[PDB]
Amino acid sequence: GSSGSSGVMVFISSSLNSFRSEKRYSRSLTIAEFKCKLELVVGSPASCMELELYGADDKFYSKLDQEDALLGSYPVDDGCRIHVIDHSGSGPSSG
Repeated sequence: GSSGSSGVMVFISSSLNSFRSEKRYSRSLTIAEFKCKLELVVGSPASCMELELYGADDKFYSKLDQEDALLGSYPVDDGCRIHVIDHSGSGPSSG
């Protein structure tokens, strides 16, 4: 245990995965860092994969390009959807 335990529930997705996943991340997690996480979610490189902030009825809003930004400054919230765009691809190689 340690001081610090809170974040925002977002629905992470990926063209690789059929349905969306249920993960959590602090609003202080820099976009750059945030991806570092997805790296384990999509299993792909965060330096390749892209993030997307979709509204409710899957309605893209903005892109999480800003790496020096903190997860929150954007029009997101615990319940939004984070569609991870697998830029890596993968298929024959690796797998």
